Amino acid sequence: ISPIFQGGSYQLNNKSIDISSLLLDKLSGESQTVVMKFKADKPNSLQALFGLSNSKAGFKNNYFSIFMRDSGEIGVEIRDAQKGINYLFSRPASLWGKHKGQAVENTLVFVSDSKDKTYTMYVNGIEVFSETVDTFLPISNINGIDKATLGAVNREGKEHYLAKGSIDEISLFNKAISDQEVSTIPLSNPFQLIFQSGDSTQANYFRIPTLYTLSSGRVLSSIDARYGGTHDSKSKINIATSYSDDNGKTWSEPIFAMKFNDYEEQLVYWPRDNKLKNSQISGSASFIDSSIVEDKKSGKTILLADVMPAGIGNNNANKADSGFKEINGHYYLKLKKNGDNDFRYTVRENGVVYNETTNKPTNYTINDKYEVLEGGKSLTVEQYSVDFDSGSLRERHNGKQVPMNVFYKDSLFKVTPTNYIAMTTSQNRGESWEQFKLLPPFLGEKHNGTYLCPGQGLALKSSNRLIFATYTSGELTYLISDDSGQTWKKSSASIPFKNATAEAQMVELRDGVIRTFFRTTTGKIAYMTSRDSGETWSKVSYIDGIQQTSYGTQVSAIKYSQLIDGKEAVILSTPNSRSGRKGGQLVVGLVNKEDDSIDWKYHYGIDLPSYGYAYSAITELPNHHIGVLFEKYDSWSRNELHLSNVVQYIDLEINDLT
Ligand SMILES: O=S(=O)(O)[C@]1(CNC2CCCCC2)C[C@@H](O)[C@@H](O)C1
Repeated sequence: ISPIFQGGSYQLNNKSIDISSLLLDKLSGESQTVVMKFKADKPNSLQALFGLSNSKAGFKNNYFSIFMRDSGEIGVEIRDAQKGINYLFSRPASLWGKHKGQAVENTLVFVSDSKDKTYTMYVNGIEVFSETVDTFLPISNINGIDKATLGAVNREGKEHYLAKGSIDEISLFNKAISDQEVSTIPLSNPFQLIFQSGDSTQANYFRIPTLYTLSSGRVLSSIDARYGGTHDSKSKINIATSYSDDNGKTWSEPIFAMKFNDYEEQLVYWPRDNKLKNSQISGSASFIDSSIVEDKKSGKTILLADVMPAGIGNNNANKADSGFKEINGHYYLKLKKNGDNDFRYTVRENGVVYNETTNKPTNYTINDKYEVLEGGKSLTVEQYSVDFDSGSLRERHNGKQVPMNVFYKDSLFKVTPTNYIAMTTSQNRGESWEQFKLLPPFLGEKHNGTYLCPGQGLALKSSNRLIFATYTSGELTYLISDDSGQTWKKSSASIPFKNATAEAQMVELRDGVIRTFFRTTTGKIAYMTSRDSGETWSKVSYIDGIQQTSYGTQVSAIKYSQLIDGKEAVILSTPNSRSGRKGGQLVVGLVNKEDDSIDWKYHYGIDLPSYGYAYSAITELPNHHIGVLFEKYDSWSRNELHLSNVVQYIDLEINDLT
C-alpha cells in the first residue's frame, strides 16, 4: 500500500506545524501506521512529535500523540473523553540522540491495528511495546478530531508539549502494516545488535556485556542471557557468547558457554507495572557476570562466571561458607542429602559421593556436568516453566525431565546455598565450550566465593600469566594462573571499602606493570598498581575528572596498541554522571612515562548526557577501531527494568574520540 501522506524537512523549533489539510480528509478506516524519521539531539523534557486532536474548547482530552522525553523514552497517548478512554503506552530508553558528533536519524514506526486491537511501537528496528486492549480506540475515530500537528498537540486551540528537533520524513498509511513489512523499512541505525530477543538463547533480556580480541583477529563477546526480566540472581540466567570474524561487522548466532536446564529457556515479556515488576524467578539455578581471557600457551580461550544454586543470589548467599570442605590439602564439594539438615557428604576423586559421617563411599557419583548418578545411571528431575497466567508469577513443573544437577532445587544431593566461580574453556575460539568446573575456594572454609569482575581477564604480554580480577568485602582478590588455568592462586589487595561492589578491570601499562581501575562508593573511579605482574598491589588512588553515582557503575578499560599524541594510551568506558547511569563516555588517557601517571586528555560522549549508559565492554578491533558493547539504559533505575534489545554495539575510530 502507499502512504496517504508523506512530508519531510520539518524543523521543530518550539512551534507546532499544522498539517491538517494534507492529512485529515485522508484518514480512513480504523487501522493506521505512522512512519517517522526524526532527529532530536536537544529535546525538551517532554515533547510531542506528532498529534491528532479535537482542538475545540471542552475537549482537551480528545487526542492521539506520539511523544518522547529527554530520557530517551518514547510513547503514545490515545484519549477520548466521551468513550471514557485514556490509554498511555511507553518505554524508557528507546531512542538515540547523537553519534560521532551528529544527530542520529531515528526510525519510528507505530502500528494501530483495529483487527487485533493492538498498538505496537518500533524504534530503530526494535519493538519497544505491543499492547492489546479490550476496547480499541482507532486514532482517527477520536471524537471531534480536527487538527493534525507536528511538534505539538493542539488542545483548546493552544500548543502543548512543544518539541525541539526535526522530522526529516513522516508517512501515514491507512493500514496496520505487518511485522514482516516493518522489517523492510530502511534504517539509519548507528548501532547493531549481537544478542537480541528471539535469537537462539531465547532470553528476552541481556545484561553484562563483554568483548575480547583474540590473537586470530576474531572478536568474542559474552553476556548474561537473562530470562526472568533483567533482575540479578536469584533468577534464570545463562552465559551466551557470539563472535565476529570481520572486525565486528557481523556476528555469529549465539551459543551457551554455561547453562542450566532446571528451568525452560523461555522468551517471556516480564511485567513492568509497579505491582509485579519485582516478580523474580526464585527456584532456578543461574550463572551471572562473565569474563573472558585468551591464553597464549595453550591457545585456549577461558571464560569464568559466578554460579548460583537454585534460588540463590548475592542477597541470600551464605557469606560464611565456601561450600567446600578442606581435607589435607584438598577441597571437596560438600553435599546435603534430601532429609538431612546438615551436609553429611562430599564429592571426592572420580566424582565419588562420600559419607563424611561413616567415612564410606555411597553408590552415587557426580559426573563432569555436576549431574547425579546412582550405580552409574542418570537420575532426573522434572523441569520448571514460568507463567503469569494467574495474574502473579508462577513457577511449575512442565512434564519434561532433565538430568539431576547438584545445583538444582529438586536434586537429591544439594550444594551449599552460596555463590561460586566456575570456569569453562574453548579450544576453537568460541565455537563450542567445555563443561564448566568450579574454581577452588581462595579465602578459606568459612567465606563465600568472591564476585567475578565482568569483562576481560588479563593476559600478560611477556609471560603466560593469566589474571582474573574478583571482589569481596574489603578487598580485590586477583585470581592468577601460570598454567593455562589448570591451577589458581589469589593475590589480595585491601581496599578501604566495606562491602562495595568493587568491579575492577585491568590494563598492562608496560611489561609487568598492571593498573586496575575499579568502581567504588565514593562517586569516583579508583585505581591501584602492580609492578609485580600481579603479585603485590599499591595503595588506592582516585581519578579526579570522572563522576559516578554514590553506588557506582562497572568501568571497562583497555590499553590502546597505538600511540596517541606520541604517548601510550589507556581508554576507559563509563557513565560520567553523579545522578544516574547515563552520559556514557570513552575517556582517553595518555601515560606519563616518568611516573606511570595518566593525563585524562579526551572525553568522547557516546550519546546525550541524559541518555542511558550502564555496564560496558570495550575492545580494540584488529583494524584499530574501538568496539563498544554496552547497556544503553539506566540499569540502576527502578523505572527502566525489563527492557529488551538495549545492549547494543557500536564501532568507533580514534579520530572520533580525539
Ligand atoms: O593485548 S591483549 O591483552 O592480548 C588484547 C588484544 N590486543 C590486540 C592487539 C592488536 C590489535 C587488537 C588488539 C587487548 C585486550 O583488551 C583484549 O582484547 C586482548
